[PDB]
Amino acid sequence: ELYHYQECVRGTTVLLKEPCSSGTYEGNSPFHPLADNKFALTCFSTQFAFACPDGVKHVYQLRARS
Repeated sequence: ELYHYQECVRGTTVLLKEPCSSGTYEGNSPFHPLADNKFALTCFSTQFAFACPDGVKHVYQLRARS
């Protein structure tokens, strides 16, 4: 269960690398995949998760600042 943390500016987009190829995503907003195995999303204080095939649950938490 590898945790993540990051601070972003409110409104601005945030692109991040996928912790695994496929896996299953679970968050409070739709999953926006892009090329080169990346996913983007809007900045807002929140937490989501990825379940990867290797058995590692990648938890993500974003903190929004103005």
